[PDB]
Amino acid sequence: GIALGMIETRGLVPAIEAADAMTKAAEVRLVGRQFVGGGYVTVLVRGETGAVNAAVRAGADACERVGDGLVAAHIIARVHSEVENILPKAP
Amino acid sequence: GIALGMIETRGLVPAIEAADAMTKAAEVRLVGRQFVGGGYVTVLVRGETGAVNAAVRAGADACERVGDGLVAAHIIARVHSEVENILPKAP
Amino acid sequence: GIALGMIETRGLVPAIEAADAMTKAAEVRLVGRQFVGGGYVTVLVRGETGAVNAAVRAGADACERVGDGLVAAHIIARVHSEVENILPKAP
Amino acid sequence: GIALGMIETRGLVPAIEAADAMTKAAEVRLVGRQFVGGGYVTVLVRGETGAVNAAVRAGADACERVGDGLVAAHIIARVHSEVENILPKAP
Amino acid sequence: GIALGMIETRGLVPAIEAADAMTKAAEVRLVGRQFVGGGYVTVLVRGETGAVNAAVRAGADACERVGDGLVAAHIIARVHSEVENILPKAP
Amino acid sequence: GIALGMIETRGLVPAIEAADAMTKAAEVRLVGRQFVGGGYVTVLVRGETGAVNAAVRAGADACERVGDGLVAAHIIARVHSEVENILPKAP
Repeated sequence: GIALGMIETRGLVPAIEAADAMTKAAEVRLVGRQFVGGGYVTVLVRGETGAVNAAVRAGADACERVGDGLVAAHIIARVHSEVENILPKAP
Repeated sequence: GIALGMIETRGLVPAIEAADAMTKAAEVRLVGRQFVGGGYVTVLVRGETGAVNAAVRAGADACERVGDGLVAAHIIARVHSEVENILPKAP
Repeated sequence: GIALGMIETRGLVPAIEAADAMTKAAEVRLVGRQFVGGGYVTVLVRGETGAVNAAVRAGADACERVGDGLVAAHIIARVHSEVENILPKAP
Repeated sequence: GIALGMIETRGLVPAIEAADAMTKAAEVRLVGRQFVGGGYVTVLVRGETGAVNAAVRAGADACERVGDGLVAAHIIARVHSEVENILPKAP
Repeated sequence: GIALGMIETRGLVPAIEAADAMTKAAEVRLVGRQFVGGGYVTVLVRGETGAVNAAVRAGADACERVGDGLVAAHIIARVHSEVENILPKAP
Repeated sequence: GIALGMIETRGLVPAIEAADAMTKAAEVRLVGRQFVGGGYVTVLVRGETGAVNAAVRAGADACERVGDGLVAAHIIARVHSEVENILPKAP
């Protein structure tokens, strides 16, 4: 599956719980954890459409109350192939 | 084409949704995704003048409500040769 | 043990006092100290479930009044295998 | 010419338009684009005194309305030779 | 001596005066100067307990009025050996 | 001489104008320009005690109205040998 799920948080601790809740929620693979600058952290997962939708909803609910909380939660079920050049394949 | 499109966001998730909307909207290549410092991210595209105009406006409309949102959307249809030395050629 | 403890602070001094209180409070190993960006720091410990619970609560109580203070204190007693790829094994 | 022109902005997008407006305004060479930290970006040009004065005035006017806008615009027509050791020669 | 002293400041200038006041105040060795992110800077010294206590008190008083001032001032007279893996030995 | 002068600013443009005013004001060498994190920049000079005093006060008066301005201006006429290990010798 090539659908993409993304959760952005303030700090690394909410991000690490988001990643746990996502990967326990459905069959998805964790491809990236990016320190964006100025406090933001983003975790990326790939999998099938049904799986990525459940994973992102679970991560969003689990990290909102942790540390400085949630920034963004977002799905793109089929990115353009051009966007693959800025998406990591391994953490 | 050598027209330049650029979109700056707060955080990485609005920038990836910006990159996706831009490349599906017209024939543009993604030449870079830059971590600016302090939370800003900038995505950059190249192509013919009309393609880049259609691309930039679609990415702005798409990322506006994603995460912490949109900072800038802007076009330079023919940069001076000088500026090419600070523009990346692939991301 | 493979339970995970995490404490996020504003600045490096509250995080080192957090690491000290955590490791003296129960049998946990210090696997990482991460400079997150924008001032956040995160310290991470591993061990059995009860050791990590006692560790995390002691570090929170210790760093709360140090410097700019505590951001998050949180435990994941069995992370998914997926998340292991973004957790450091030594600092 | 060895006079120096400098424009500092919030974000990379206003900086890239500043560089375009400067180099289209008079004969100057673009020597640097620096990510300062915490959002600031600085572009540096060199050339003759008359040229650097026109270039900086044009860049300042062109970038004020772009993204998060302008921070500083400044000329030094002849830096001390000691200052050359912190001025880049190539972008 | 293995006791640890720590001073965190906003900016590098208050940190450099803190380090001067600490090392002139008692026999301590300067082991680290860390750029934490988002403006914070931390200086670390080691020595005996009596020496580290005088050093930190002097540094704290000397840097409060310099630049953007003091963030934290803190002693741990005997860190756990696990914490040694995140403490530098040389600046 | 081994007296130390230091000026901290918000952004890179006020710091370069600070470096220029300092080196033209008396016989001082520029030993470093440090990107601190979060937007702060620090420039550092060495020389005899009177040269460094004249240098520092001139740089403060010059950069005050440039960009986001001046954070600190400060002199240490004889640092302890300990601190030399965190001071750069050339920029």
